[PDB]
Amino acid sequence: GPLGSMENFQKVEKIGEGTYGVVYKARNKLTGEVVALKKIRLPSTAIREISLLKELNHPNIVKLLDVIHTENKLYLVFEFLHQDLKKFMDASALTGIPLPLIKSYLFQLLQGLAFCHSHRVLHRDLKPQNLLINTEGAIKLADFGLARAFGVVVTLWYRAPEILLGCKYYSTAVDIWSLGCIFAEMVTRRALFPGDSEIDQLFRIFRTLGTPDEVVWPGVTSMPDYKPSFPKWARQDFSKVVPPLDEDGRSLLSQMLHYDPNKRISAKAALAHPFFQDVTKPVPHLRL
Ligand SMILES: CCS(=O)(=O)N1CCC(NC(=O)c2[nH]ncc2NC(=O)c2c(F)ccc(C3CCOCC3)c2F)CC1
Repeated sequence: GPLGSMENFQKVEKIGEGTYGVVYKARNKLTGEVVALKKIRLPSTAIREISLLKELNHPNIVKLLDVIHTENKLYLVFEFLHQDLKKFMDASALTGIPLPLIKSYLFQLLQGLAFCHSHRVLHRDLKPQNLLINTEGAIKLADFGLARAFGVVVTLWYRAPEILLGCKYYSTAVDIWSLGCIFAEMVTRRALFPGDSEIDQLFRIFRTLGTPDEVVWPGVTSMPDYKPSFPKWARQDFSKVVPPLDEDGRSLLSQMLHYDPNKRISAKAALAHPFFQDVTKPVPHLRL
């Protein structure tokens, strides 16, 4: 659209770029605020979707402050946070993130998800780099994926099996799956399912959880991309998958990784799991 609408913002650094667009750190020249700017290069559905997201205000969701259309670009102004979970896990890789902080982050993300999901809002794209942390121990959901993307990276590792099997109308359960994969990664300091193609992702899931069938996932053999020629792997023990997670955490993770989206635990039920009886909010050691 029109010109000059972004002149109030001074870009201070390009944080990254990719399939999502470009992310900048910026300063409002008139108010002095430090914000993140997302730039999308150039849709009625997306306007409605983005408008609803601006109304979703929750401690564990990165606040979307403004939406500005200028030239061939759409800019989204977000509250700034200084670090993502990927960098924090890398920085913690020698010692591990202490379990109380893992549990705090997992709890808070389930709160954010239960809130989104109660509004029928899906994130769709959860991974460590979509999770931002601050010095006060908060963690926040960032860069929600829309039902219809728009605009002119091995983002497979956290994708739910129903997406890989061609489900067109998937559910909030896909976010619970992704968060389970992130939970396991925080505990073990390795990606749970580090696939490098859609089929390698699916087959890594199958080799660990067992090839799904109609007993554990009714309807699976009818899904658009299921092939009867899928190899039949046996399931392994969770004691092998995420050691040394205690049995409360293994139990919760098992429910987050159910094949059947009808059986996979909801964010709301997950908040009640006994793993969270002793949840606290620790302060992370954050180097900025
Ligand atoms: C070594 C890097 S860092 O750990 O030091 N760090 C320093 C700077 C930090 N802050 C922010 O980006 C930030 N603050 N408020 C909002 C916000 N971003 C976003 O809201 C955001 C976006 F609009 C589009 C795409 C992505 C991800 C980009 C990566 O791919 C997955 C999607 C986003 F996050 C994050 C990382």
